[PDB]
Amino acid sequence: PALTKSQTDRLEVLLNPKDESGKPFRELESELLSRRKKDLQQIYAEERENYLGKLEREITRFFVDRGFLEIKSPILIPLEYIERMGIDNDTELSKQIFRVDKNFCLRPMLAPNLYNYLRKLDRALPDPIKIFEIGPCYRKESDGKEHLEEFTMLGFQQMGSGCTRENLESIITDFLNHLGIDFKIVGGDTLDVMHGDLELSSAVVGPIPLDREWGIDKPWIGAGFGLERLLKVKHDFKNIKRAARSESYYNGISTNL
Amino acid sequence: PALTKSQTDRLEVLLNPKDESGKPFRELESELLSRRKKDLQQIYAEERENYLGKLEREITRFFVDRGFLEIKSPILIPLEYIERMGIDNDTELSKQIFRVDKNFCLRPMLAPNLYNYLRKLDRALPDPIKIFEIGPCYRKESDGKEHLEEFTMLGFQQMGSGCTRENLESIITDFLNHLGIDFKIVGGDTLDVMHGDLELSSAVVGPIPLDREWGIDKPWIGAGFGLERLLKVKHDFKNIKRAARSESYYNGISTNL
Ligand SMILES: Nc1ncnc2c1ncn2[C@@H]1O[C@H](COP(=O)(O)OP(=O)(O)OP(=O)(O)O)[C@@H](O)[C@H]1O
Ligand SMILES: Nc1ncnc2c1ncn2[C@@H]1O[C@H](COP(=O)(O)OP(=O)(O)OP(=O)(O)O)[C@@H](O)[C@H]1O
Ligand SMILES: N[C@@H](Cc1csc2ccccc12)C(=O)O
Ligand SMILES: N[C@@H](Cc1csc2ccccc12)C(=O)O
Ligand SMILES: [Mg+2]
Ligand SMILES: [Mg+2]
Ligand SMILES: [Mg+2]
Ligand SMILES: [Mg+2]
Ligand SMILES: [Mg+2]
Ligand SMILES: [Mg+2]
Repeated sequence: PALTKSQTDRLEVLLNPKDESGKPFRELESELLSRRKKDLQQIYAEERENYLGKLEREITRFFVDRGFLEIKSPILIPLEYIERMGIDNDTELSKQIFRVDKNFCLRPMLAPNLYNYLRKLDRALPDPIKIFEIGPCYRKESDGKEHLEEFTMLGFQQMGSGCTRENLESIITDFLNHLGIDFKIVGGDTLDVMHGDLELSSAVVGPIPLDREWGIDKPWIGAGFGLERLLKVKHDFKNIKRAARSESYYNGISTNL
Repeated sequence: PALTKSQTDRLEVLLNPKDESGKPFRELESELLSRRKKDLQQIYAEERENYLGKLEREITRFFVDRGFLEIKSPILIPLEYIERMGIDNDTELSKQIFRVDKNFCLRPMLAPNLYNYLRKLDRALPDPIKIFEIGPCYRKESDGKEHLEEFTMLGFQQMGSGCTRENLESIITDFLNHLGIDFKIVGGDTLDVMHGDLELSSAVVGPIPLDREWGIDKPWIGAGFGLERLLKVKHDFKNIKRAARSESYYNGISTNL
């Protein structure tokens, strides 16, 4: 007979994008279970690397080799940083903040910490100043197809000379062509890097009025990329949860076998 | 005249371990400022890697090469995981938890997530099962010399065959000798890896009664290492804050120049 909706959901959990009727549910499930176990066995036998960790290391190598300084800043940040970013109750992000204690929150973005590093490093480093960070960011989200509440962001910034829209688009282009990800750029200037209807990045060509609140008075360019969305596109995951920090999926493979 | 306590504090911020009277504060400060700027310039010109990120990549390579599977699990975990770990109000850790919303918290440890992966991977992977994770952990702490509220932990576990105290001590020994860190092991069995009076790790030889609550019924060995404490020892930092995710220090160098 026909597969139930619940049975189809179960199979889709076990179904990989590269997988290719009269067979009952138990046979279809048994076949997929066998395939997914072998996938995990192959990873365990060979590379043993996590997709998220591996992507972070690859992105790190890319930006270090292009002269960007690797930053590891706090994930737990002051609540005042959020207000200082021009985030008031009349914006969407104000309601998306994970508050911790009275004075802190989980960072929903990388810009405040990177802003602070630009200002401080300006007193020590030659022009131009190039920095980047990869790490966890947190936002309360209502959706679940393209959004995670716990995700990983790449953020990079260049300050001083060479901060043009052309140079920014060049870095973005080299980056995504390096990863093998198809894209289009749509758009101080605010640009969005799109994969179909999926936003991979928001990019900015400074200066912008916000800079003054952070002690920045130089031209700058930068962008923020979601690593899970990059993984989702590269590995053709139907749902972004396959690319997340998770106990339910490893490298897009269901751990409930 | 004599340096004030405040002036000495200022200098100690700028002072590096490898640095070597009648000179006034302003001269001493100016000399150190010049040295620290050059240090940052040298990093920026050459390697451009963050110590914490670099250590994580080195540790990752070590365990992957020895057959351990790289795990990236959620940092935001259910509060029930804490209770299930046998953490009640009569223990110290109960008061150290960063609570988020009503049902979640920032993980103070890696064991609950690694426990879950051991159980799930047992249905797919051959014996023995070897996994590890590196990532942020959070604990409210009263001290500040050897403790951070936001820190990074290495956790590894092996389940099944070869789970002996000897094998556990062998992995620990090879690991720390690889990093070039002096240590002594002091001590199911609970072992502590010490550097002088500083605890680098707590290690465990299972099985332990707690395993049943997590669906584990096999022998296992494992340990948890603090990456910032490893950095502190390796780079001879006087205060652990020099090794933390920070806006005040980069690779042990003050960013307030
Ligand atoms: N909840 C989330 N889950 C996964 N990735 C995210 C999330 N929020 C943002 N990102 C990624 O971070 C990048 C930069 O953050 P930004 O604030 O510009 O996103 P956004 O415009 O809020 O995204 P969206 O419009 O899709 O909600 C985005 O391009 C996206 O790839
Ligand atoms: N607050 C902290 N800051 C930095 N590192 C930590 C912190 N708490 C734990 N660690 C590291 O994690 C490892 C394993 O965690 P564990 O719970 O065994 O530590 P602990 O016994 O609470 O440490 P301590 O006794 O020093 O407070 C420790 O050996 C330590 O290196
Ligand atoms: N608004 C997001 C993404 C972003 C846009 S420009 C930019 C420059 C540096 C880091 C992040 C970003 C953030 O602040 O993380
Ligand atoms: N209690 C700490 C450290 C630890 C001891 S054995 C162990 C095995 C795996 C992961 C972590 C640990 C934790 O749960 O993270
Ligand atoms: Mg959004
Ligand atoms: Mg958007
Ligand atoms: Mg955007
Ligand atoms: Mg403790
Ligand atoms: Mg202890
Ligand atoms: Mg301990």
